[PDB]
Parts: sequence; structure tokens; C-alpha cells
Amino acid sequence: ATFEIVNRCSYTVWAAASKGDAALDAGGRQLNSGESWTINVEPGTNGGKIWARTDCYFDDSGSGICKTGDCGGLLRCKRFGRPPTTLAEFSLNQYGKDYIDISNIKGFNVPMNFSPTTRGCRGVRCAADIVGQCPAKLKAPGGGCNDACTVFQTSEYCCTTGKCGPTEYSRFFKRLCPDAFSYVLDKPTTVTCPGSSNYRVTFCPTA
Ligand code: NA
Repeated sequence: ATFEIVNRCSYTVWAAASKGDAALDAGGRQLNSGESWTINVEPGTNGGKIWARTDCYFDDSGSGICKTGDCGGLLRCKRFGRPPTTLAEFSLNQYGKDYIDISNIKGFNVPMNFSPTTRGCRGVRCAADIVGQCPAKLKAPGGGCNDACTVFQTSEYCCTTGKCGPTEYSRFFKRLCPDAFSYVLDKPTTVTCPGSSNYRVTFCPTA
């Protein structure tokens, strides 16, 4: 599948793409405002994620730090990033279908639209000012709005026992972005698309 990753934000982001134990395509790239990066993701990929990183510094070997979304200090991410990160999530060619969603389970840093560029299903978006409205206890100094599991490490927020309900903190993310997952057991906002669809991820879609 092809994913076009577009930075419509007025600031530079460092896109990242991983399936947790490996990079997708090159795994990461700087996107200045307006830039687009096209990657190719192997069919059948399960559990892929794309996210933005902010305020990064890399040396000539691709090593450094980012204030949000850092993936072990690498420009080309092999691993998932440190919260807070708005996440585009996807599993491709799963019994004939692709499954996409946006998640706030690991917090929010940059607004996002995740839409097919081929026929057959709708896109999803989380474009509210979550960072501006973020509850005080969830604000991340580097930027961004952490999820409650990251901040408080309780069984209820992290849904460790497989039972857990919505919380004051999950409801905040859900109020502002009802089409994104707000906690692990949220009612699914996954979209089913035809297998082998192509997609566009746009950071700051309403910019
Ligand atoms: Na998230």
C-alpha cells in the first residue's frame, strides 16, 4: 500500500512509521511545512502506526532527541515513540479488509486526518485544540497532552485487568475528538476499508 504523509502544519515535524519491531519504509523523515513524503507499506502489515514528532535535533548520523514522539533517539524509527503522540493506526489485508483508526490512547501532540485516497470507505480526523484545552495534570512540558495511563500508571487508566471504564480524563479526549479511541476499551471507531487501499495522513489538516 502507499501512504502519502503530508505536513500542513506551520512548523516542521519529523514523521515516523513503524510496526513496533521494525521501521516501515525508511521509518522517519523531516517534513517542513507543506512537504509530502510517500512511503510503501508491505501488504499484510499488522499493527502499523504513523505519528509526528516535534522539536527534534539530529546529528549527521541520524541520532538525537525529540520533545514528543521520540523513538529511542533515532531519526529512522524502528520502535514506537514516547507519548504524547496522536496515532494513525492500521492493519492491512486482514482477511480481505484493511482496518484504520486514529487513537488518543497514547495522548495527543499534533492534529491529524487519516483518509483513504482510493474508493470504498471514509476517513477519520482528530483536529481539535487538545493541547490548548489539556487538563493541567495531563499537560506535557515538552508539548502535548498525555493520556492518563502514561501519567498515573493505574490499572484503571491502563486497563491492565481487561476491565476498565471511561474516566474523567478519557472523556476529555472523547469530547474533543469523538472519532478517535480515548481509552483501551472505548467503543471502536475503526473504519473498514477494502483490502489494498491507499491512504493519506495529513498533519494539521485544518491549517
Ligand atoms: Na495516542
